[PDB]
Amino acid sequence: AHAPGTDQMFYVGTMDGWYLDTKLNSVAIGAHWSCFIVLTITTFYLGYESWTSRGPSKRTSFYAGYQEEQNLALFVNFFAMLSYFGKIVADTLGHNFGDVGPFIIGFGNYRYADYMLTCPMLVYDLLYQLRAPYRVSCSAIIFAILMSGVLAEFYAEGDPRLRNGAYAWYGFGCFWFIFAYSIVMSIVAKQYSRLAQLAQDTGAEHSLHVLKFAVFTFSMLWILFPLVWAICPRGFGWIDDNWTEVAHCVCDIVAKSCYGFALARFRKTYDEELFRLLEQLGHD
Amino acid sequence: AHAPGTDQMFYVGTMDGWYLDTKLNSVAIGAHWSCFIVLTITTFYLGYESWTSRGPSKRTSFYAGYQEEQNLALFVNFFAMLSYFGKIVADTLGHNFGDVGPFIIGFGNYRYADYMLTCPMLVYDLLYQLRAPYRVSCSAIIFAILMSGVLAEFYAEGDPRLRNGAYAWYGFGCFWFIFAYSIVMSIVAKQYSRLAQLAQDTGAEHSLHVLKFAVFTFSMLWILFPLVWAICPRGFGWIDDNWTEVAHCVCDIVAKSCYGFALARFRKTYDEELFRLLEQLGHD
Amino acid sequence: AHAPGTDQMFYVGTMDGWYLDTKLNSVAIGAHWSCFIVLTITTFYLGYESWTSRGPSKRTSFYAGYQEEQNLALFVNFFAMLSYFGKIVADTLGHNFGDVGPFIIGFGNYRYADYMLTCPMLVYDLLYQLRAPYRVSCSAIIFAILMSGVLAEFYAEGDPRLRNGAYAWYGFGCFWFIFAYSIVMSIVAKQYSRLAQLAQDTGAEHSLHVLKFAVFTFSMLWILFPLVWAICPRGFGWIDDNWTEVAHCVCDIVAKSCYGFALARFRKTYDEELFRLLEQLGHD
Ligand SMILES: CCCCCCCC/C=C/CCCCCCCC(=O)OC[C@H](COP(=O)(O)OCCN)OC(=O)CCCCCCC/C=C/CCCCCCCC
Ligand SMILES: CCCCCCCC/C=C/CCCCCCCC(=O)OC[C@H](COP(=O)(O)OCCN)OC(=O)CCCCCCC/C=C/CCCCCCCC
Ligand SMILES: CCCCCCCC/C=C/CCCCCCCC(=O)OC[C@H](COP(=O)(O)OCCN)OC(=O)CCCCCCC/C=C/CCCCCCCC
Ligand SMILES: *C/C=C(C)/C=C/C=C(C)/C=C/C1=C(C)CCCC1(C)C
Ligand SMILES: *C/C=C(C)/C=C/C=C(C)/C=C/C1=C(C)CCCC1(C)C
Ligand SMILES: *C/C=C(C)/C=C/C=C(C)/C=C/C1=C(C)CCCC1(C)C
Repeated sequence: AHAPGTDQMFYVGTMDGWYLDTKLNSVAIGAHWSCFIVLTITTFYLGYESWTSRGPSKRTSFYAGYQEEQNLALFVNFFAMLSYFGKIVADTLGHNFGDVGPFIIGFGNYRYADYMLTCPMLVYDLLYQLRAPYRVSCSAIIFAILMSGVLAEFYAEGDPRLRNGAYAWYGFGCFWFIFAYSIVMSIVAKQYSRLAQLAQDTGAEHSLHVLKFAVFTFSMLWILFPLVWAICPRGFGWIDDNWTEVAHCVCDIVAKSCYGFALARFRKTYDEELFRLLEQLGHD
Repeated sequence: AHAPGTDQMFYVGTMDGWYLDTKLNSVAIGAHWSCFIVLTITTFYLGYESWTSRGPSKRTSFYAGYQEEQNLALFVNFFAMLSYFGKIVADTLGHNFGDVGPFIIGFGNYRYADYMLTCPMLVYDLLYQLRAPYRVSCSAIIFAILMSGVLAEFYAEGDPRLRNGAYAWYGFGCFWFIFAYSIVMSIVAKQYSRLAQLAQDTGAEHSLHVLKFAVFTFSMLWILFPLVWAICPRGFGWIDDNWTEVAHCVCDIVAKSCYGFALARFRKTYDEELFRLLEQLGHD
Repeated sequence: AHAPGTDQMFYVGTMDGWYLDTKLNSVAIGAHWSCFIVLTITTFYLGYESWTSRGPSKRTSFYAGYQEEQNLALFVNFFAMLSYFGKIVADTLGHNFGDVGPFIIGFGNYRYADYMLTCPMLVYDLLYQLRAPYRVSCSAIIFAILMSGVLAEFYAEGDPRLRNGAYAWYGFGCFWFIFAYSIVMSIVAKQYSRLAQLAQDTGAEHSLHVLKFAVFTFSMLWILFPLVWAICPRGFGWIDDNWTEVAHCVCDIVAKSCYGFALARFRKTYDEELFRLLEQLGHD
């Protein structure tokens, strides 16, 4: 696209940039391949667990089939895998893939477009494991945050005269994210405290460690994406391009693969009375 | 974009128009600022009410947290605020924002793209207050109507040879809107009549006035948007550009801020028996 | 859009192609008109049935109003009609409509963009009639399949150097589709077998034929779209353009109009005990 006052051509958000040669080196391609392989493996494992998923009483034939919330995390991984497959194709075809082409929600040819479909699922699943209140609201807040990030990317990659708008959108996102983060942490802490005071002088003591570790670590590890934005060329620029791709791949692996594996481990050790305690949690 | 048979350049739906200088005067900018401020204030107030929301029995700790339908209206305002924030940034950066750039659902850089995410929420919330039937169906109809409006905008702002298609889409939308409007009015009337015959010789007589006023006024006041389309330059052209922005800001304020404030007022006076009557309404 | 190394201009995904003259002959226009008329008729009939829809006990006033799953199929037809109306306008205005213009989910100006909104509804409705498990999961799989098809279309209609990516995406879609197809067939078979062993020595024997025919035929007839893709110019090229439009119109008619009519016929003959059997089906 052309801009007034200059002859420079800007390829962001246009089909012209879709046909440009790729700007990535071998490191980014290797990171994309590794993330795709890991996501495929985790998707297959979660699908296998969902198929052979007896209930907490180990009596229901298809427990995840009738109560599909247990499949929610699986969905994330599956869609995440899709969001990487296209990337892989790009590195095989040698054409540009960064912030060019059509805007499709759930497809990661834009920086935060793929997260806009899976992040609410992640927040809902994390809050649902403790039967916490304010599940859909946090998902809506996260959806708005990712929309703000997408607009920040559009403003950052465009005409220089409209560069400060990127910072403005980033600030908006950060403000609301801080609010949501604090709320989520408080809610999680309260819920876990109640669970700890419900399981006193009672078994299932080992599974509580796994649940606590998973929920707390994978709720606190969401600060990585704003820090990456701060250090990427859109911010300070401490790490150049082709290294923010590796950082995003590592963040996606930690946020999705490890979280799904932790939930799979937790669902393999809990039993009826802990399920009843979890049900009692969401009653007050 | 270029068009056959002419050298004229059309900037609708392109990234070229995203970098163009703004066409708005100070009045439209002031209207955008006022609407953003009002939406921010209402979002904060609704969030505060949702946090300190005891149930109708005034016993539940987090009533809106576990039954999140009460938060629905809040969501609208929040997203509406987002849809204006970007607009604000545009007026600060001095670049064009009308029907240019990427197409993101829920972002108001296109005329009716932002309404496509919040209008079904508004219809569902309005029909849910009376426990009325046909809630999701009306939301789907409204979603289709806003899609028709978006396509009408695309046809209107494009090549002149394809201008009549705008009118065609407008007609489609109007037809279905008339159908939905009649259906909604009938349903609301019937439900309120039943409520009036359920609360006879019973208290809670003051809150019925507030509920009736809110539901009836904010269901009838949806005719304003087709009239604005009729009088805007896309239709007759009685009011020029930079004044349809003020009209849309006023319509958004009335449809969202006042509706949320009215529901907040209603939820502050009703009690257990009116809640039981509302539950009895959705049983037949 | 321009591509490096050549002066050829590619109109896919651009606003430039929106203003180009139409490439369709009279046969494609007639097929579009026939499909639009059929979808309009079925939408009106399904709306009439939904309005005058007594329950299985023939006692509830608005059965579909309070339990809106019965309206789900109707929604499909309605949206399908919208997806054709715009097409009709294009043939009246004489401008290009194939894979050009804005990308709107649910609007069929791209090949598989309209199916991405109605196909999950179709899968959920088909699996819900037997109270089968894994309803939302199959809908998500189908949504991913249609996204893969859309990306395949983008790669196929673009620069020749990036043509093999179309095949790659097609393969991805086919793989996952095969998985989903097998799963769906197995589930349906098991559910129907249980229903057959629940209605033994019991009436409602005529409605079982209609249910079996509808579910089995309209689950098996989903293989037509991959075969059309295989034989269309994007694949082997056995049938040229302007004949894949007729094939897609016929496939849409069979998949939506006939399915809705079959469900309407089935809902006109079943009664209380078959409803209780259907409820018993989803319990194990
Ligand atoms: C603006 C965007 C905000 C996004 C906020 C939402 C974030 C995502 C929320 C995910 C919600 C859960 C998705 C899966 C639904 C599964 C629910 C379910 O199976 O149970 C519900 C219910 C109760 O069954 P039980 O009694 O447990 O059965 C036991 C008897 N054998 O049964 C049903 O399945 C009824 C259907 C309810 C769900 C209907 C489908 C809703 C789908 C919504 C979209 C989900 C994806 C959201 C993606 C967002 C991308 C922007
Ligand atoms: C083609 C688009 C058509 C759009 C049609 C839909 C319009 C919007 C409809 C909004 C539906 C309501 C959204 C909020 C869901 C909250 C429901 C809820 O909290 O209760 C449901 C249920 C029952 O709980 P109770 O028994 O009341 O709890 C008491 C025990 N302590 O609990 C649950 O939350 C289960 C989850 C159900 C909801 C799952 C999430 C669904 C989200 C769908 C998308 C919503 C946004 C739609 C935006 C549309 C934009 C195009
Ligand atoms: C990533 C995309 C994956 C898509 C997966 C989802 C595929 C579509 C699933 C469709 C789910 C059903 C849609 C219609 C919801 C209607 C449910 C309903 O009416 O009952 C639910 C419930 C129970 O009522 P009963 O007790 O039966 O009432 C009897 C008392 N008189 O009541 C409610 O309506 C509560 C609200 C629940 C539904 C909330 C709305 C959810 C809308 C989700 C989006 C649907 C469209 C999806 C389009 C997908 C396009 C990508
Ligand atoms: C699997 C992916 C996950 C969990 C992604 C999470 C992403 C965020 C929490 C992103 C946050 C952002 C901001 C707070 C500010 C603006 C930009 C973002 C998108 C990096
Ligand atoms: C907060 C915003 C609200 C409630 C918006 C409501 C908008 C409408 C009812 C719009 C209707 C339209 C038509 C009936 C015809 C075609 C164009 C529209 C979009 C103006
Ligand atoms: C009403 C429309 C319906 C039921 C459409 C169904 C479409 C499919 C099952 C399409 C499948 C595809 C693949 C399996 C591979 C890639 C391309 C598609 C989109 C043709």
